[PDB]
Amino acid sequence: AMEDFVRQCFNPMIVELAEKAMKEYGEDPKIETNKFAAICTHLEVCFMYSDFGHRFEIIEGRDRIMAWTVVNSICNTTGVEKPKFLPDLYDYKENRFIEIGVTRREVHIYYLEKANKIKEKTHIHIFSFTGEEMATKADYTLDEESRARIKTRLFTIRQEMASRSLWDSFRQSE
Ligand SMILES: O=C(O)/C(O)=C/C(=O)[C@]1(Cc2ccc(Cl)cc2)CCCN(S(=O)(=O)Cc2ccccc2)C1
Ligand SMILES: [Mn+2]
Ligand SMILES: [Mn+2]
Repeated sequence: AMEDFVRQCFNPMIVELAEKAMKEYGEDPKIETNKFAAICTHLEVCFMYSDFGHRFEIIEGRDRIMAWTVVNSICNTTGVEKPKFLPDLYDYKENRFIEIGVTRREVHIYYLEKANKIKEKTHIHIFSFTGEEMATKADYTLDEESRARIKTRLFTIRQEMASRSLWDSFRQSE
């Protein structure tokens, strides 16, 4: 059962935030179990990305109002243009917002989908469960070790799902 997998694979904080995000956005984690797993995974990557730095402000994982309050605050103190859509992080070193993508498909495919969706100051960084990444301008932002740890965690999630015969379902759900 994917729902039970998610509850054993991710730390309690992450699972809580994923459940809250789903309800805030209408969804039931008991039904949309692949989505529930994807949201946890994406949350964890965002937190790991941010912990590898206080270089980053984490925007993902906050309730909508707080997320926009933070984004507004950053825009007001940097003059960086306000994004049309909530991004995932702000990079205080490069002074740009970052959109983090996690895909079960090819990274170039998901990159295009994201870049098309969001539109040009927001830096995009895409990770696969295959150790692939693609980023705006091939600027991967983090050092090699930080990206390697993210890649390892994603691949580990995939294999833990594969252990329980849940990977194939999860992969086709995107
Ligand atoms: O696709 C991403 O890489 C990504 O960063 C997605 C997001 O930020 C989502 C996350 C989300 C998805 C589904 C659900 Cl049910 C809830 C939240 C989905 C896109 C829209 N937004 S959102 O624009 O940030 C609005 C939001 C904020 C907080 C909680 C719920 C909703 C939240
Ligand atoms: Mn997001
Ligand atoms: Mn994202």
